[PDB]
Amino acid sequence: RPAFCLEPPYAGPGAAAIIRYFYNAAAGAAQAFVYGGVRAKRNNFASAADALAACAAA
Repeated sequence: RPAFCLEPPYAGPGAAAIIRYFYNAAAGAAQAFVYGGVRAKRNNFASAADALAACAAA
């Protein structure tokens, strides 16, 4: 599990309201969050599927 998969989700300072996905390692699940459209961190994906493939590979 890459270390970045343990980051809390990071909205950033942007004013957009974009639906993105992060890997919630405690929950064992990819979950939606609101991304502001700028200053993304790595635990930020287009889909649940993308998040799982990077962070819950098995």
